[PDB]
Amino acid sequence: PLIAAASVIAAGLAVGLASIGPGVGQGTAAGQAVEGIARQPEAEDKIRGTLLLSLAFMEALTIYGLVVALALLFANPFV
Amino acid sequence: PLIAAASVIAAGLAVGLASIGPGVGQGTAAGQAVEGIARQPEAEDKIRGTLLLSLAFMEALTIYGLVVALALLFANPFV
Amino acid sequence: PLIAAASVIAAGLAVGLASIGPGVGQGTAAGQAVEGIARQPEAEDKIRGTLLLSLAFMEALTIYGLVVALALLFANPFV
Amino acid sequence: PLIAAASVIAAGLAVGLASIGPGVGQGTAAGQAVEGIARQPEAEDKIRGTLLLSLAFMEALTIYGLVVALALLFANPFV
Amino acid sequence: PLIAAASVIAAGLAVGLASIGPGVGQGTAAGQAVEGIARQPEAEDKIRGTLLLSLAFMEALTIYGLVVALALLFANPFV
Amino acid sequence: PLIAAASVIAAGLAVGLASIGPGVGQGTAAGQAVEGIARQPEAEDKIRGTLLLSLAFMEALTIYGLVVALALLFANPFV
Amino acid sequence: PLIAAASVIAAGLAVGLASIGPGVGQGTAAGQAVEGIARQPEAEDKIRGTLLLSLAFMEALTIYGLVVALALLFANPFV
Amino acid sequence: PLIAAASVIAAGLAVGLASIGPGVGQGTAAGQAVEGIARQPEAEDKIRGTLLLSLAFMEALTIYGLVVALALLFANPFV
Amino acid sequence: PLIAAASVIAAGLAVGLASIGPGVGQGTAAGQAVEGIARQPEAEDKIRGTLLLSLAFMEALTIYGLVVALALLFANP
Amino acid sequence: PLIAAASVIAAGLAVGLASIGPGVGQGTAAGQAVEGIARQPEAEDKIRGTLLLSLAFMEALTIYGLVVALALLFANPFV
Amino acid sequence: PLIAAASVIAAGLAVGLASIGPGVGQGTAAGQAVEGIARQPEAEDKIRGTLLLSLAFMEALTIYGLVVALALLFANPFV
Amino acid sequence: PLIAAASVIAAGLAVGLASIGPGVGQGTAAGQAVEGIARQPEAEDKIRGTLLLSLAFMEALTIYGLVVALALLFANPFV
Amino acid sequence: PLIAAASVIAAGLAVGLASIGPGVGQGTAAGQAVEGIARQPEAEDKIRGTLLLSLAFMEALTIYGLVVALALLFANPFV
Amino acid sequence: PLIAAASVIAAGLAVGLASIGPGVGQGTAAGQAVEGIARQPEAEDKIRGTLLLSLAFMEALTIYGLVVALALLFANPFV
Ligand code: NA
Ligand code: NA
Ligand code: NA
Ligand code: NA
Ligand code: NA
Ligand code: NA
Ligand code: NA
Ligand code: NA
Ligand code: NA
Ligand code: NA
Ligand code: NA
Ligand code: NA
Ligand code: NA
Ligand code: NA
Ligand SMILES: [Y+3]
Ligand SMILES: [Y+3]
Ligand SMILES: [Y+3]
Ligand SMILES: [Y+3]
Ligand SMILES: [Y+3]
Ligand SMILES: [Y+3]
Ligand SMILES: [Y+3]
Ligand SMILES: [Y+3]
Ligand SMILES: [Y+3]
Ligand SMILES: [Y+3]
Repeated sequence: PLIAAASVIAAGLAVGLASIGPGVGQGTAAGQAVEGIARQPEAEDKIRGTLLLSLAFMEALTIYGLVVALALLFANPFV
Repeated sequence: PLIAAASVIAAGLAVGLASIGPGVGQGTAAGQAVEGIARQPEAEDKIRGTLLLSLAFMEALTIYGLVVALALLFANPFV
Repeated sequence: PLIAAASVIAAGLAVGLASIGPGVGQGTAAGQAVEGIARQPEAEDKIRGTLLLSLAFMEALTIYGLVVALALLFANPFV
Repeated sequence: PLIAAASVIAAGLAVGLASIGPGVGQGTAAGQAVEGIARQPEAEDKIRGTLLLSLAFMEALTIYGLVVALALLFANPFV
Repeated sequence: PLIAAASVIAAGLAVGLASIGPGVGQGTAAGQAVEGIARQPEAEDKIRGTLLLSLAFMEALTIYGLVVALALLFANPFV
Repeated sequence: PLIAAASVIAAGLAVGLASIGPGVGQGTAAGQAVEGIARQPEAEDKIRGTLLLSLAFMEALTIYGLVVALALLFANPFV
Repeated sequence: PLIAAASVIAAGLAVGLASIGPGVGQGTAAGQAVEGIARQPEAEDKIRGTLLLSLAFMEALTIYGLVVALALLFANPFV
Repeated sequence: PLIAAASVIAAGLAVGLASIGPGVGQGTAAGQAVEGIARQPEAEDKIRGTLLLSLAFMEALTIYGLVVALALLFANPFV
Repeated sequence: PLIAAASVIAAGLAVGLASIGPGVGQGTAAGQAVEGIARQPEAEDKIRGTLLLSLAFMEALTIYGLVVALALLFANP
Repeated sequence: PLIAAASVIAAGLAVGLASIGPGVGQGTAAGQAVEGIARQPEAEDKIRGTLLLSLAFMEALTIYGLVVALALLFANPFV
Repeated sequence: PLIAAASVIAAGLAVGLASIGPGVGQGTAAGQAVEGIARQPEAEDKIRGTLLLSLAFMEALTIYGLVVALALLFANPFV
Repeated sequence: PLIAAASVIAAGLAVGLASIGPGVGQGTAAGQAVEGIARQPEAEDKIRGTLLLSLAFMEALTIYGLVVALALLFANPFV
Repeated sequence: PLIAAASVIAAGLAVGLASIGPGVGQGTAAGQAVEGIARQPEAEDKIRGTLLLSLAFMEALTIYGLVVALALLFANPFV
Repeated sequence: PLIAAASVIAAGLAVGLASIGPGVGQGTAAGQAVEGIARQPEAEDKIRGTLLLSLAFMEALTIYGLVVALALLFANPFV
């Protein structure tokens, strides 16, 4: 009844809000990672390795909001 | 009844909010990726490769909000 | 009844919010792509190619909010 | 009844919100496109071509909010 | 009844919100267009031409919110 | 009854919101137009001409919110 | 009854919101107009003339919110 | 009854909001007016004259919100 | 009844919001007024005079929100 | 009854909001006042005198919100 | 009854909001106070004295929100 | 009943809000960590070690919002 | 009854909001404190002493929101 | 009943909001701590020690929101 309607919105906002910060975060990090590559091309293969560890780290932040959204939609215990 | 109306809005806000951050994020990253190419054209083929890995990474952030929006509209378990 | 009124607003906000971030994102990227062209005109044909891949990438972000908005208005399963 | 009142507001906010980001986006891009022309007048005919592809790209973002607003007002399936 | 009161507010917010972004956008673009003219007066007649194409482009963004506002007030199909 | 109270607030917010962006926009543009005049006084009569075309352009943005506000207060079709 | 209470708040927010943007706008413009005078005192009588045309332009933005506020309080047609 | 309670809040927000923008605006302008005086003390008597015309201009913005607030509290026509 | 409860909140938000902008405004102006004094100490007595006219000007902005707040609390109505 | 509950919240928000702006304001002013002292230690006793007049000026802004909060809590005329 | 529930939230927001601005304010001031010490270590004992007077000044801003919060919780006259 | 619907939303917002700040935080830190590596490649193995301790530190911030979200969904004491 | 539910949320927002500003504040201060140490390592033991006095000062700001939150949860007089 | 539903949301927002500021704060501090290490690798072991004291200090800010969230969920006195 109500719970079915409630968990369904919490599934929308969980993934809706989660992408706000990291969406911005990965942006500055990647862009600033590129500018450095442009400045020092010889450091490229060395540079991405950090940007990669970095991008994955922030990508996990929106994953938690994605997982809880699905645990709300599919694996919901309360309905 | 109510759930049908609730999941339908959560489908709107999920994809509505998801695009906010990465929309900004990809912007700074790409633009800053271009400026570097302008500075060092010889590094172009080397530069995009990072911008590409970067753009895809952030593009996945709005995908989660797109997928949940569809799982709300079409594949909805609660209706 | 209610669902018809609910899905109709979720169609408005889906496309309303989707344009916020990428609208800003494409702005900085394009403008910064132009400044570099002004600095290095000889790199133009090389520059746009990245800005193009970039602009399309962000243009897809508002497409998801456009598609869900239409799937809400026209192809709505819940009404 | 309600749907007629609901779709009518969703038509207002769809075009209301859509203009926020790109309104800002085109601003920075164009202004930054001009500054470069001032710096390098000889690159003008070369510069606008990118700014044009850019401005149209962002102009499409508010079009989606305009189209859905009209599809809400005029060709509204739900009323 | 309700629809008459609903479409009347959607007419207020449509033109209310539409001016936010482009109001800021045209500002930076024009101001930055002027600074460049001050720097290079000889480029003036060449500069405005881009600022003009630019200003009109963003002016169209608030037009969509103006048109829908009027289509809500005067040409309203739902009342 | 209600419509009279509804159109009356939409008249308040239409002109209330419209001034936000352009109020900021004209500010940066004018101020940046002055700084350039200070830098190059000889370009003054050449400079204002662009600032004038610019200021009017943004002044029209708040006019649309002013006109709709009046069309709501005085020329209201719905009351 | 209600309309009297509604138009009375719309009179408060009309003048409340109108001052936000231009309040900021005139600030940057004037301050930046002064800095230029400090840099080039000899350009003073030439500088203010633009700042004056500019300040008045933005002062008109809050006038529209002031006029509608009064047309709501005193000259109200709906009460 | 209601109107007495409504006009009383509109009196609070009218003067509450009015001070937001100009409060910020006068700040940047004055501070930037001072820095210029520090840079060029000999221009002081010449500088304040612009800052004075400027400060008064923005001070009028909060006056409109003050006047309407009082016209709501004391000279209220609707009560 | 209601009006007594309504005017009482409008008294809270009037002084609550009024301090937002000028609180920021005086901050930049004063701080920027100080930096200039540090740069040119000899201009001090000349500098404050403008900062003073400036600070008072912005201080009046929160006064209007203070006065209306009191006219709501005491002199109500 | 209601008034007792209403004046009690207005006492919370009066002091809650009052500290926002000046809290930021004193911050920039003080910090910028110290950087100058670091740059010119010999000007210290001369510098603080302005920072002191400045800090007190902004401290009075939160005092008005503190006084009204207390006049709401203790000296309340309406209960 | 209601007042007990009302004063209890006003106690939460009073101390909740009070820390926003000064929390930011002390941050810039202190950080900028240390950068100057790094630049001129010999001025340290002279520098902190201003930062101390400054930090206390802003610390008093959150005290007013703390005191009113307690006067709401413990010394509450209205319950 | 209600608690089941309440804890379900608190599970959505807990993980929704938690990612906002650190999402931005890790972004600036990582990106700034990369730029330094580009500047000094020889410091890379030395640099990441700090960025790693840093990234984990901020990653724990969204973990608390993830854990409470799950403790709300799965091991919920109140239902 | 209600008070128990009211004081329980005020306990959540008190500690929820309190961390916003100082969380940002300590960030800039510490980071700026580190950059100075990097610039002048010899000043380290001298530098932290100010950063320590500074960090504690801001840490007290979130303590007030923590204490009131607990005084709401545990030592609550109103239930 | 209601308290069980109320304390459950206050548990969500307490950790939801707590991470906003420090999430940003640790970001700037850490990133700025690494840039300095890149500039002066020899200062590394000296640098982290401050960044560590700093990171922990801000990490405690989200701990208070985590603890109260748990004291709301598990150790709740009011249920
Ligand atoms: Na850089
Ligand atoms: Na760059
Ligand atoms: Na640049
Ligand atoms: Na530039
Ligand atoms: Na420039
Ligand atoms: Na400039
Ligand atoms: Na300047
Ligand atoms: Na300056
Ligand atoms: Na400066
Ligand atoms: Na400075
Ligand atoms: Na500096
Ligand atoms: Na840098
Ligand atoms: Na610096
Ligand atoms: Na730096
Ligand atoms: Y190289
Ligand atoms: Y070249
Ligand atoms: Y040239
Ligand atoms: Y000169
Ligand atoms: Y001179
Ligand atoms: Y000197
Ligand atoms: Y000296
Ligand atoms: Y009692
Ligand atoms: Y090196
Ligand atoms: Y009891």
